[PDB]
Amino acid sequence: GPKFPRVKNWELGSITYDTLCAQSQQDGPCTPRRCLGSLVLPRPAEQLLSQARDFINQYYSSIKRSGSQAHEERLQEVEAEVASTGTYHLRESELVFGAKQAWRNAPRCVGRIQWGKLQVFDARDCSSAQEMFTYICNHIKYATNRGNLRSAITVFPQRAPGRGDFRIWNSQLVRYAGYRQQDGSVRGDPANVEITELCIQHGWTPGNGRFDVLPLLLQAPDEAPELFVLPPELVLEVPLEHPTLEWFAALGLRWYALPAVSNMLLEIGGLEFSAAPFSGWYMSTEIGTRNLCDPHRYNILEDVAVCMDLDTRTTSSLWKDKAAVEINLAVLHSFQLAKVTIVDHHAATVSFMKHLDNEQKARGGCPADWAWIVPPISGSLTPVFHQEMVNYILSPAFRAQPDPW
Amino acid sequence: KFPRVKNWELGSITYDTLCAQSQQDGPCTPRRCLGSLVLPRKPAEQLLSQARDFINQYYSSIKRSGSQAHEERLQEVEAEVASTGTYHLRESELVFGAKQAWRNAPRCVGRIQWGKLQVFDARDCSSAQEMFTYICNHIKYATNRGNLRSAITVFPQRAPGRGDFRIWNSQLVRYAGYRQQDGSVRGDPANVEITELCIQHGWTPGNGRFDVLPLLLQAPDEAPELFVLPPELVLEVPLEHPTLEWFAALGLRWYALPAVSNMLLEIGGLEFSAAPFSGWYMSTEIGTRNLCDPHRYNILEDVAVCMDLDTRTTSSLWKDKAAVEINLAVLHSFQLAKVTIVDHHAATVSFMKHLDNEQKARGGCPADWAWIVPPISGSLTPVFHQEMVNYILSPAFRAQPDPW
Ligand code: HEM
Ligand code: HEM
Ligand SMILES: Cc1ccnc(CCCCCO[C@H]2CNC[C@H]2Cc2cc(C)cc(N)n2)c1
Ligand SMILES: Cc1ccnc(CCCCCO[C@H]2CNC[C@H]2Cc2cc(C)cc(N)n2)c1
Ligand SMILES: C[C@H](O)[C@H](O)[C@H]1CNc2nc(N)[nH]c(=O)c2N1
Ligand SMILES: C[C@H](O)[C@H](O)[C@H]1CNc2nc(N)[nH]c(=O)c2N1
Ligand SMILES: [Zn+2]
Repeated sequence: GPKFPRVKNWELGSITYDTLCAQSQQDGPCTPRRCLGSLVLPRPAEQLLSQARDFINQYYSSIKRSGSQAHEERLQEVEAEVASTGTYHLRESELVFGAKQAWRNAPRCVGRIQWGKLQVFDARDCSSAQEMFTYICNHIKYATNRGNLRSAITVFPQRAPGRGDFRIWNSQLVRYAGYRQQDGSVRGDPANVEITELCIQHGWTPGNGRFDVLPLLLQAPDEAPELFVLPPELVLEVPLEHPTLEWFAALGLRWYALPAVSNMLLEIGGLEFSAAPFSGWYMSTEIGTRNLCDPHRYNILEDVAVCMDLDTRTTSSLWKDKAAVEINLAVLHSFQLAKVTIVDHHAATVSFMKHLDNEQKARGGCPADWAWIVPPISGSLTPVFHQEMVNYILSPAFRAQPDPW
Repeated sequence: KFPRVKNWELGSITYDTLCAQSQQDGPCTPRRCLGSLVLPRKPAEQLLSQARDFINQYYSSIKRSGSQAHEERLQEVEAEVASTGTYHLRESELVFGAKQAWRNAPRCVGRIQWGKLQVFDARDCSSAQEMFTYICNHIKYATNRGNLRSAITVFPQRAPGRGDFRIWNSQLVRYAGYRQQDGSVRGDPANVEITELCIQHGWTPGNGRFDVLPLLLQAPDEAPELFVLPPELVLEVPLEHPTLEWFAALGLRWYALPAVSNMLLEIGGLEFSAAPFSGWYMSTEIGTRNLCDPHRYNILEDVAVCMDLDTRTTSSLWKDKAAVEINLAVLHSFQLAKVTIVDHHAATVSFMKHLDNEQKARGGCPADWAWIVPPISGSLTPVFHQEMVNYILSPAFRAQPDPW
């Protein structure tokens, strides 16, 4: 056959070959000796120009003018700018294209069928921590849209030679506090202990609830971060109830509507946007399985199993499985009742299969990380489990970056 | 570079140094990871060095590393390869090698049991009839009236001249799958091809959902022969549900003994083309994959209807809820029948202990995350949150071509 990886779907028997991976210019962590695919984080003028030329080429292909005069002129303009200043700057429409392409390129995202529909807010004029806050509030308002969620990204100024970065210190725009107790346990979300403590070091008066919304720590170049409280009316939340287990509401659980990642670096043509928060909507398992049932998160499985009167003293009762299903159902039901956009893991994986087919035809492949794409409950009940995937790094890309402190 | 390996639930970290012992490349490269692929597309001196490496493993295992016996065994192996192009294992080495092949299998969640393996040496087998006798004794031994005991039977090694000893069936117990002119399948769609090969070689088919297939057994360079397993040797479990009474009416069942019969066992460069092995099931293999895969028995919808679930929308989680009850029924039914089984929580907890044992013993453990994490409730098991490094060590179990 072809000398490109063969990719099989074992449910349907169908075969594709991934040719897109040939475009990867960046190595992942695997070698012929050992696969490191399951690791969460596996650990310059000529170089900038070559990433920039590549990206400008991607742009001109996307608008079907490769080899055109406007294409050759832009290339020259980019080399001249880099030549005389050591950097360059994107056109508005280049940034929109690059932001969408980073999403389309993200191997860990099951929601990529939506990739073409992203509102890009250009905030490259931002010059202060206070203005970042305004931009972020506008982002949250637009994206939340009273529950009819819309995908969006706001892009703050790029990294610059010798000047400090724009950074949002919080990992997400909405995060529940995690308060360390004298006995060593945690009230609230244990994922957020560090950010919670940093907010308190920077003058935040802490609450003491399990769902206290954190303030934002926003950092403009070469300044200490400044603390900003989100007006509560901007943060849509959904109290959790279950459709037939009437006691579930009494548990006082809730989650926020807007999933907005704020700690990732957006890379386009070698340019680095260190503050570029992006948002979409939730797949129900993120809330109902990971955030609520991880042992190191809210860890509510046993509490729910006891309310359901399950035998929690033995693994073979499948008490964990039964409780998790009911908690996932509660999440779906509560978001539906509240008219807030959410997608269940069956619908989301079906839509990703459609995405894979669309991308096979458009680009000859789709970079995908199987362990991240397969949902954390009911894996083999979803079509993606039976689908082989090829994982590789394309650019434009969203990348993890070190914490600013 | 030795990988750092993190558990994200506990925050603990190890470094895998065992991977440096790998002499066999997987499908990944720095440009793209192919870890999710089920089978990626992939002389005396080379046999001699695999042979020496293996003999060293063995003498080290019995602590007699560097002894008279060690050096004379290396000379024997060398003398034999130099003269004949091949060599032969002593039974004690075979037993060590088979256990090590299991220990090394990255897709196996059950490896806490790796030291406890009954090895039947069947290298004095010269006919399909003889293979059948050995397979029947394996089944009787391993089944043990429901108190399942792990075992492997090792038939004669591949030899340069001639055809292989092979068991054509992928497991020793398989249900027939009867294709219909109208395309559909009665029975197990995984076994349509093997069912058809059996008929073509003379089997009189049944017409039920759970007809146990005969074995097609092949001695070198001969047509395969058909053998019907005595019904008494094949322990089966009727499936019922502890509370839902209609569930038994579905007429469902599964066999006790998972015995894989199509993999090649490689020890010291020698290759055992027929070396069936068995343990016991993890319940999700039956309750989730075999019964709920859409390309297997595909019973989710039927169960969901029996439960009166709302089937018209994904967001009712009807699939999830039905899958759970089906898994519960498998566990309940094996327990009631006193047939060994392990649930996915207990199995993954045992595998975590195994990882720790292996860290102390060998400085790592090769494991394939996609296979170790169960197909329901992944993140509810400890293995979901555990980083894993995958690589090929020898001795090994490998896939091999179908013999037809
Ligand atoms: C429109 C609805 C969307 C859905 C349902 C969705 C779904 C998901 C899910 C379920 C994950 C896994 C997260 C986890 O396990 O913690 C994820 C990861 C991700 N998605 Fe999305 N996605 C959406 C939109 C977006 C958008 C708009 C972007 C960027 C513009 C994006 C970029 C990402 C990235 C970069 C990751 C990886 C995050 C990381 O590694 O930390 N996705 N997506
Ligand atoms: C003692 C109880 C055992 C349990 C509970 C167990 C569990 C499992 C499970 C759940 C799988 C994945 C199977 C699938 O998804 O279809 C598996 C695969 C495997 N196990 Fe075991 N195991 C056991 C014993 C053994 C033994 C005795 C051997 C060999 C001597 C072995 C070697 C393997 C191999 C080679 C695979 C991979 C099969 C393939 O790639 O086709 N295991 N094990
Ligand atoms: C836009 C959208 C749509 C739906 N869901 C989301 C939320 C994604 C949350 C991502 C959280 O990922 C974090 C927490 N768990 C694994 C870890 C992965 C990771 C690790 C690190 C060091 C950095 C990073 N950016 N991402 C976002
Ligand atoms: C000892 C033991 C304990 C518990 N379970 C088992 C049964 C294992 C059945 C494995 C069958 O695997 C088959 C069917 N699904 C993926 C596929 C992997 C595979 C594919 C191919 C071509 C060959 C092969 N050997 N293995 C055996
Ligand atoms: C160790 C393992 O890589 C890790 O727990 C991964 C597995 N798959 C995941 N998949 C998603 N979508 N999100 C995650 O946080 C994780 N965690
Ligand atoms: C494509 C994917 O690798 C394939 O469906 C794998 C996933 N994980 C698995 N895990 C186990 N234990 N058994 C399997 O057959 C599979 N199938
Ligand atoms: Zn890999």
